[PDB]
Amino acid sequence: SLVLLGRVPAHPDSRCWFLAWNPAGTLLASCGGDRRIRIWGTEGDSWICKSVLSEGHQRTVRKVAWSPCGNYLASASFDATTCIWKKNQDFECVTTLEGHENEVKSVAWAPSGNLLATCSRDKSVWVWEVDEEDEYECVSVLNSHTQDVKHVVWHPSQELLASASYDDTVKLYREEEDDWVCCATLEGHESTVWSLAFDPSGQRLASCSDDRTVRIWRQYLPGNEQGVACSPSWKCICTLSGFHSRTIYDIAWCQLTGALATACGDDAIRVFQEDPNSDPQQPTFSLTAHLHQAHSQDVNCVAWNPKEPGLLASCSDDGEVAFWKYQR
Repeated sequence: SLVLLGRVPAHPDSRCWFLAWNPAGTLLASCGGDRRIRIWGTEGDSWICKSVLSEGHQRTVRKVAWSPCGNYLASASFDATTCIWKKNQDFECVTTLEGHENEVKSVAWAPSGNLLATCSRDKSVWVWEVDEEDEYECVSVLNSHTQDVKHVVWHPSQELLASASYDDTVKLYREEEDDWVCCATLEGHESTVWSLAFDPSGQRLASCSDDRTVRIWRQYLPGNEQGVACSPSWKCICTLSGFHSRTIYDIAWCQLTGALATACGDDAIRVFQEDPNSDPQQPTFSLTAHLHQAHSQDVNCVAWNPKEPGLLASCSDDGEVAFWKYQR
């Protein structure tokens, strides 16, 4: 049960590509094909536009991400740059990250606040360090993906980075002896991996794909009771198959409640819950919501509020954002 709380025309006559809540869950950033980033907050009984972020980008803003402190927003653009915006009382464009050869598809901040990752059609993930002066420098280029990189996201607490690619793989990266290495390549999807989400425990990662499945990957540390061989290892422990009629464009795993939402090319939002009597080594999930025509076109993003459990935001190719209350 997913109840509609409100709709806003966030990016009129263009795609709304992505949404991101600030850590406080008080503001929602949206971005899309009109080159603008909009910040949404409640005023009275409605979500309204508090700020419009323009004149940072000359092309589509594909994704946005907030710093763990909530003071900064990053925007990944088809103009091959990522802009950093600082919140002041309004947002100002403070920095432009240049270096990618082609369209930037995603951006994400590490939980330390000291690093961010961007990824690109140029088939790479770049790791950037921010210093005390608010200056940004590329500290590592991660080039092992062989195709267009679609998404980056960091672990909820650790300096562990995940990426998803048109090459059908998910990769994990960490810092080892003063340099960033790919510590896992997760194979199993049969087509493009569009998005990723870590679970509340941080021990698992969900991926979604053009192959119309969600895969659940679990981290196994050396000496695990399950006997997963290590040289941590990641293994697929669940595939949610046969539940999506079209490409799955986005996945969101609620850090508060563990509810797993998906955004699909059939215009529907679905929510799944892990079965609390299932074996955690071979878990099962139940479909708990299936909202047909959630939007009038493809759903590109779902994002759970990090402070209000069950509050879900979604957006669509039709330019709209919707707010929902999930009744479990």
